[PDB]
Amino acid sequence: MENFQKVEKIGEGTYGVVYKARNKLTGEVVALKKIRTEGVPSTAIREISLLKELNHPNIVKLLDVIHTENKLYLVFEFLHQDLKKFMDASALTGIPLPLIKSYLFQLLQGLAFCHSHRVLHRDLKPQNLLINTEGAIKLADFGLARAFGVPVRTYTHEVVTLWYRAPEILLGCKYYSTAVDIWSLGCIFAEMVTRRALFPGDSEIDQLFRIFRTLGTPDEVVWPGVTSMPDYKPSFPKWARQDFSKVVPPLDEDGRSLLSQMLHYDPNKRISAKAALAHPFFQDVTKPVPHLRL
Ligand SMILES: NC(=O)c1cc([N+](=O)[O-])ccc1NCc1ccc(Cl)nc1
Repeated sequence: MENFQKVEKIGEGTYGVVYKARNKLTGEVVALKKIRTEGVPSTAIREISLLKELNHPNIVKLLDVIHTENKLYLVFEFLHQDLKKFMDASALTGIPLPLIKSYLFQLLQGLAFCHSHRVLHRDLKPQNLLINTEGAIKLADFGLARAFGVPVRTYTHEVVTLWYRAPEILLGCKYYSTAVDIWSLGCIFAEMVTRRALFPGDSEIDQLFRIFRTLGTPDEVVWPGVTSMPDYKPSFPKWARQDFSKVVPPLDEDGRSLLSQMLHYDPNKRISAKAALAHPFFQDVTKPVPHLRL
C-alpha cells in the first residue's frame, strides 16, 4: 500500500476483497475495497466519483476512489459491525423492538436521501448495513450496482444471495426503480422481527416461489402488467396469500401495516421511503444504544 497498512482482511465482498486499513499519514482507519478487471471502464469511474458527494449520516461515506496502477480501490469510512452479525449475536433474545424501529427509521432516512438524489442501492442485505456503538446504522454500497454492473458472483465463485431481491427483478424487469430498495428493506425488517429470513430462496425460481407462497401468486388485479413481465410464465402455480399475522408474529398492527406496504407486489404501489417515515409505526421512535461486543 502506497499510503496504507492492511490491518486485516474483513471479508470477500460482491466486487472484491475488503480490508480494514490504516492511512499511514492521517492515521485514519478505513475500509478498503479492491474492485474486480482489464482496464476499468471510464464510465464506471465517473459514476463512482459522483457518489463521493453523497453524504448523509445514514450512508457509509465513500472517502476516495483510487484509480492507479490500472486498479480500482474504494475507500470507505469504517464501522465495526454489520447487521447480519448483530442479528446472529441477538438470536437468543431477539433485537428489542425499540432498536428494530430505530434502525428501520434510520435506514428509511438513508434511502429517502439517496432516492431524492436519484441513487438506488439495488442490493440491500444485512451484510451491507453497518452499525456502531452510538446506535447508528448506515447503508453501504449505494449506487455501486448501477455504476458497475450485474452481480451474479463476488469475484471468487461465491453464491449471490437472492433473499432480498424484489419480484420485478426476479421476473426479468430491466428497469429498476427506487421500489426495489424498499422491498429489500421490508425483507430485512421482517428478519429482525422474527429472527429468520423471510424468503430464503436457494435459486431464482425458489426465491420467486417462496415469495408467491407467502404473498400469493401475483395476478393482473394486484399487479397490473405482471403477466407481461419478461420471465413471467402462465404455468406458475397459483398460491393463495397467507394472513400477514402468520408471517411476522408477534409484530403489532402498526408494524404489519408498514411491512405490508413495503412488500406490495406492484412497485408503483409500494410505499416510498419518505412516506414510510410518516407511518404511525414510528410515532414513538427513539434511538437506543445497542449492546455491541467488538
Ligand atoms: N465500511 C466498512 O467498515 C465495511 C465495509 C465492507 N465492505 O464490504 O466494503 C464490509 C464490512 C465493513 N464493516 C463491518 C465490519 C464487519 C466485520 C469486521 Cl471484523 N469489521 C467490520
